[PDB]
Amino acid sequence: GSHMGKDCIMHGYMSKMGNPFLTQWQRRYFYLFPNRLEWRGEGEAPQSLLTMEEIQSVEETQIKERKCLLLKIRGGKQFILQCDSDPELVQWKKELRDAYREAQQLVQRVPKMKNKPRS
Repeated sequence: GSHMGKDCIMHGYMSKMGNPFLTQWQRRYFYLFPNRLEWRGEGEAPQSLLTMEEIQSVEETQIKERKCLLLKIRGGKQFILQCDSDPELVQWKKELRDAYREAQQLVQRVPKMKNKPRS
């Protein structure tokens, strides 16, 4: 109620993409918001605006010691998180996890066509 919020939580360079064909990753600039999230960089596109109310579960993978991060969407899509920074992604996740979590717990009380005018 107009007291304290959190706009841009974490921003910077974040590589994410590929899944079925993990041969070459791509570094792109993203922005983890309190609900939204911008994804831009090289190439081009008509739009690149997303939120944080879909992801199914965020986690990181390892390989003998360390691999890369992961970002599975509950929509049916998947993404491979990767960065040169250990914390970066780390922090991204922390803020990300919640981003996806909150969105959930926030979209938890979702009536599947009922309304129920009291009873």
